[PDB]
Amino acid sequence: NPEFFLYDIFLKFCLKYIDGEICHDLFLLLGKYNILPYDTSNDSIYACTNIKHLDFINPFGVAAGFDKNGVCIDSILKLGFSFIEIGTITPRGQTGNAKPRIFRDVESRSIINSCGFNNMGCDKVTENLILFRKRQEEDKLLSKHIVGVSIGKNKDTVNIVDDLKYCINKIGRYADYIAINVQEAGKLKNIILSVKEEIDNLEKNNIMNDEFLWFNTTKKKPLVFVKLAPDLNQEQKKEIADVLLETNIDGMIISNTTTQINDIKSFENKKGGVSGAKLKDISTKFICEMYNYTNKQIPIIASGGIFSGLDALEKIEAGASVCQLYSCLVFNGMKSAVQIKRELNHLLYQRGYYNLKEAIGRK
Ligand SMILES: Cc1cc2nc3c(=O)[nH]c(=O)nc-3n(C[C@H](O)[C@H](O)[C@H](O)COP(=O)(O)O)c2cc1C
Ligand SMILES: Cc1cc(N[C@H]2CCc3ccc(Br)cc3C2)n2nc(C(C)(F)F)nc2n1
Ligand SMILES: CCCCCCCCCCCC[N+](C)(C)[O-]
Ligand SMILES: O=C(O)c1cc(=O)[nH]c(=O)[nH]1
Repeated sequence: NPEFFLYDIFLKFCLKYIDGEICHDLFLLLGKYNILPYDTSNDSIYACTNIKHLDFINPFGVAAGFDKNGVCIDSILKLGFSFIEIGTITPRGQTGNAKPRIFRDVESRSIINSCGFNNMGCDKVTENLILFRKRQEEDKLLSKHIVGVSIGKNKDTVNIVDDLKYCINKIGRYADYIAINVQEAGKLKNIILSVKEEIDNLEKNNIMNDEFLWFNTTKKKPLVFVKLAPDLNQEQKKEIADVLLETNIDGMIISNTTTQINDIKSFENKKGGVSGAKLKDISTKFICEMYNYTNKQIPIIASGGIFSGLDALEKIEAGASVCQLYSCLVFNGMKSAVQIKRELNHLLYQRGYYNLKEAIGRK
């Protein structure tokens, strides 16, 4: 379509000449003004998926760090994504590290960043999410679309559990799921359990029925996911895997950015974590490991170097039930969701899968 094509041209221009974070904020602004294209197509009923009772109309969403402050949830979802993870948010606002703090490498389709958890803080973002939830009631294209919220600690926190607790008390009512982003097995167990308790306490301390308590999509309490970084050793992964089973966690997001990459020349003297195509193989391997160490009792959300339908099926066959995009949107533009959904549908057919669910963990 011409709407997608025109923006993809503008994107490639922007990619060549303009600073990354400036580009990002610009396009976010365009989304806020609601002048980005829509994908109004019906998603294949065979590519639908779920994390327990949380149902996704298709297997592609947008990862955390893209719309940190939830300023244009509508427009991003309407590009064809089934869900978005806003945040990571913190209890108080943070400016993050010094700019410029994000850099791309087009030929390797990789990104490096050291943002330092810049965000408007839980109060403001909660206000933004509420406004979205009200629009969602009115907007036909937002029905059954999921919004998760990634929460983290402040830069100089007094207590991590209390930081996450503050966020949950503020924004939990409006979230379909919560992503814990922070890592010793002992500390993690405490963190995970406190989060579950505080979510359960929202149900308790309210006199309203669920239909009027959970102002979200599921009309139930938010699930609890945890997001893991790829830079762990095997003993660390096994220990974590146990805690996630002990705590009965609803899902795990595999994975965040890596520091193990150094063969990107333009990133030679650059500081931060890498994402994009170079993270793909590392991330896929991580999924297989945690899918095994866990005995497949914890659903997985895939993240890392997913650009194509082919890339998607790898993550799924490794154990993932859903996929998150970020770098793809930077390098492929507005068509990312429309394209990847089409490719995965073709692939699931040619490979002789009846539906997507059948392909999870096959390899
Ligand atoms: C600029 C930037 C900001 C990010 N911010 C967050 C964040 O706030 N919270 C989080 O969990 N992950 C964050 N991430 C990691 C992404 O959510 C994602 O896990 C990672 O980029 C791998 O996906 P990709 O290879 O498709 O880009 C960020 C990544 C980038 C590049
Ligand atoms: C040219 C261009 C663009 C870009 N993001 C865009 C992607 C496409 C898109 C679509 C809808 C909405 Br709403 C928002 C955005 C943000 N980025 N992001 C970075 C980085 C590495 F994060 F800095 N560089 C970029 N360069
Ligand atoms: C030279 C500028 C290139 C961008 C093209 C701008 C026109 C796009 C119009 C999209 C319509 C938005 N929508 C779907 C909400 O109507
Ligand atoms: O905000 C950031 O700097 C950030 C957070 C995160 O979780 N992952 C990442 O790569 N960057």
